[PDB]
Parts: sequence; structure tokens; C-alpha cells
Amino acid sequence: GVFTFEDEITSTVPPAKLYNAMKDADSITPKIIDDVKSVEIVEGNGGPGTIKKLTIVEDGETKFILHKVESIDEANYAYNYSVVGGVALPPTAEKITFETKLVEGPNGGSIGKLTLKYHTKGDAKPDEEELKKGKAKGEGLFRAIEGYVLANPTQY
Ligand SMILES: O=c1c(O)c(-c2ccc(O)c(O)c2)oc2cc(O)cc(O)c12
Ligand SMILES: O=c1c(O)c(-c2ccc(O)c(O)c2)oc2cc(O)cc(O)c12
Ligand SMILES: O=c1c(O)c(-c2ccc(O)c(O)c2)oc2cc(O)cc(O)c12
Ligand code: NA
Repeated sequence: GVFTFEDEITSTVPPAKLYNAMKDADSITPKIIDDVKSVEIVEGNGGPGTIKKLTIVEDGETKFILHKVESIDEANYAYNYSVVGGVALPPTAEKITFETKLVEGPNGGSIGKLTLKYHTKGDAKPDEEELKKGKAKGEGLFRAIEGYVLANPTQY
């Protein structure tokens, strides 16, 4: 079945800037986040259907994660992608989708909105430990992209 929920996060960076920065996440993320070593395109032109392989290291072991780009709407500061393989997909789960939107926040910042859709195989229930771990990783990612923009004000 599908399990859906929604979370929010804030930034002092305005949404057009932050959105443009999110497009360069493949190049930014490896620099800032210790564990992420590379992000490579396995197939596609970056738009919908593109498959990406993320290489990380946790506790000395090199692991990989597979993302698929679902859709892109630049007018509405929106990017949707799914985890479709690797360590971040648990064996009980078919797929985990992240639907992301940025909106104008108060005080010239941004509000980021995430809808998370966790698709399970059969009667299996979503893994709470993997969810908790996921939220921490997603937060980190957002802060890293924000951090880059704040630390490099001339770019964007
Ligand atoms: O699941 C993960 C993930 O998605 C990201 C991430 C990295 C770069 C990107 O450009 C992006 O969109 C996401 O980092 C991670 C780092 C970890 O140590 C463990 C994970 O499980 C993830
Ligand atoms: O709302 C959110 C959001 O949009 C993003 C995000 C991630 C990758 C992208 O490429 C992107 O454009 C946005 O991460 C988040 C992480 C959280 O812990 C909570 C959130 O609310 C978001
Ligand atoms: O379970 C979650 C999860 O996996 C991710 C996530 C986001 C971006 C990534 O690049 C990533 O690998 C994971 O965010 C979350 C954000 C929440 O607010 C709550 C969650 O439960 C998750
Ligand atoms: Na790194």
C-alpha cells in the first residue's frame, strides 16, 4: 500500500535562489556532506525518468543509492524524485517518493514543503527506523544546499 505524510522546513534564502541551487545538488552535495562521494547519471538527460547513482560511505563501507527523477516544474519551484534502489530502499518497500515544493516564506525567505509517499510490497508496513534515519538525511541535504548558497552569496 501507500503511506503518505507531509513535513515543512524553513530557510532565510529566497525560493528562486534556493531552487536554482537545488539543480546543482549533484555537484554541491559531495563537497559539503562528508559521506557523499559522488552523484552520477546512469541514464537520461536530467529530466523525468533520469536514473542517478549516489555513492556514499558509512562506517568504512562503500554503498550506493538509486534515485529516479519523477517530474520538474521550474515555474512552481518543484522537483519530485524517488528512491528506487540501493541501501536507502528497504527490502519490504517498493519505492519511496519525495515530492518537493518551495514557496515564499515570510521575511524574504523560503518555506520548503515535502510530501513523502512510501510504497510497500503487499501487507508490509513502513519501517520506522528507516523513516527516522531518512528525515535526518533529508534535513542534512536541505541545510547543505542552503549552507552553500549562504556561504557563496555572489553565485545565484
Ligand atoms: O538517501 C540519501 C540521499 O538521498 C542523500 C542525497 C545526497 C545528494 C543528493 O543530491 C540528494 O538529492 C540526496 O544523501 C544521503 C547520505 C547518506 O549518508 C545516507 C543516505 O541514505 C542519503
Ligand atoms: O520540503 C523539503 C524539501 O523541499 C527538500 C528538498 C530536497 C531535495 C531537493 O532537490 C529539493 O528541491 C528540496 O528537503 C526537505 C527535507 C526535510 O527534512 C524537510 C522538508 O520539508 C524538505
Ligand atoms: O524518511 C524520510 C526520508 O527518507 C527523507 C529524505 C529526504 C531527502 C533525501 O535526499 C533522503 O535520502 C531522504 O526525508 C524525510 C523528511 C521528513 O520530514 C520525514 C521523513 O520521514 C523523511
Ligand atoms: Na564528501
